Amino acid sequence: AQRRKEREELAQQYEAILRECGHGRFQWTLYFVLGLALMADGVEVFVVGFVLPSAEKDMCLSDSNKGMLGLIVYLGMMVGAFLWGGLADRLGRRQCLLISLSVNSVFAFFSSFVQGYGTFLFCRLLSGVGIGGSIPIVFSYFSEFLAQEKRGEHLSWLCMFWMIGGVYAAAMAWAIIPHYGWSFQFHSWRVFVLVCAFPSVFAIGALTTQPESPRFFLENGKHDEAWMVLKQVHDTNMRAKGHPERVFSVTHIKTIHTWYQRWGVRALSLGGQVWGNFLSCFGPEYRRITLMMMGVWFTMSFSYYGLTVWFPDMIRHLQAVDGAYMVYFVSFLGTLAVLPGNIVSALLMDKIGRLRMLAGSSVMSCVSCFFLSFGNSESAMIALLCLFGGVSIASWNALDVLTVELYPSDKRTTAFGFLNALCKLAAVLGISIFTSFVGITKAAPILFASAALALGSSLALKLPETRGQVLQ
Ligand SMILES: Cc1cnccc1CN1C[C@@H](c2cc(F)c(F)c(F)c2)CC1=O
Repeated sequence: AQRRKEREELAQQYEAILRECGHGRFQWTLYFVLGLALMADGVEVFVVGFVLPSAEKDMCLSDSNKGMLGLIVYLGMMVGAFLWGGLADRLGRRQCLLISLSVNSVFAFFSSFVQGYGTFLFCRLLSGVGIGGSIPIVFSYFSEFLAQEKRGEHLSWLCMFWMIGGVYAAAMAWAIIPHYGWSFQFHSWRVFVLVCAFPSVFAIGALTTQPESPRFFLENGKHDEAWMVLKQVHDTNMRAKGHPERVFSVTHIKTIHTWYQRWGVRALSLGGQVWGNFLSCFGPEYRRITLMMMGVWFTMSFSYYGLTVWFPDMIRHLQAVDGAYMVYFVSFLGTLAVLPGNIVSALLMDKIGRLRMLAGSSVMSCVSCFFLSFGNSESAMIALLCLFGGVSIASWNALDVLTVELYPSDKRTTAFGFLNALCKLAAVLGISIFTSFVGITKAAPILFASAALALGSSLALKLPETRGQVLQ
């Protein structure tokens, strides 16, 4: 009972300090810096989903190897999400984000020069492992600098960079891969892979300049470092707004108080702490919340990734009844249609609340998925896919905000990483099942996705409201 009281007091004082610091130049600079990593994650997702399964350039593997090539990377993303989310609660958000981005960059760079299918598979798997940790770390890292007044809108604006990365990867694919003349053992897919690694390098370079989260310092006994970071934030914000004469008034902050053999014992202790943090998410205080979160994350991920592999095959069926450029253009349109949903969700998140956003978006996504069964031509299918994505992204934004706000700071990245790993597993399962339903029928995939979305909405209706409360 003592620890909960002390952490509530710390949360109240931290909210007061953030109100004193204000929102301004520092927050937007960090926003762009973390948006770079989100863009890197979007680029990785596009590459894995479209060009990675040897569309035309590689063609050095069997069809079974083509299917495995993507799913193993999704499994690596799941593993990396869990690992880096767990480690971020013990080592820090900035440290683990830097390590994961470095691993992703190194192995993405390595995969460009390898001359073998096995080595390419290994490098892409480890790149996925490195990149899987971005979202859970980034969202918590940015949330730990935001006051409660407009926290939801600021968190929702962060989702634009995933779409930006998808667009960047689509344009680079469109420009590079068809130009086979750029080959010099070397081909154009290697140039594309090399170019796709630039956003991660830029993210690392920018992130080197930003400080560690002061909330992590306060939760771990490092009062002075947190005070220095908060004073830096306050000074930057006040100098930007034209009041450099103002003095940071905070004095004291509530604080929650061979070599390889030592490496081994340290690793064992760290793994034990991570496992304890994971198991504490199923305790009596959080078990019901965690179970409801698992259902909403799983059903939404299962439906989206199931439809997005079913959709291109259905277009191919329509084209039979009626080029890589069409693939690039369709992927670009599908990722571009997300923008209005992101804008509207960012503008309405704090006005109407996370719960109403999630419920309405889930209902609209289910309705649009059911409407997908009425497709009769390529153009109508493209429009319906754009509509579905635009109406569905808002549920993902609201779920990000809820996951950020539903867990305490000492387990936030662990819970987020577990949920993101569950999402990657759901993506794997949905891709496998909807590929197993390639031509057997048409009603069944649509019905399955609609039922999953309805179950997700039903579970989302039962979540608690976190709006208007200090960040626990
Ligand atoms: C931002 C984010 C937050 N949490 C977990 C994962 C992510 C990244 N996303 C976005 C999701 C998405 C939803 C849509 F409806 C679309 F139309 C679309 F193109 C993409 C799927 C994914 O991988």
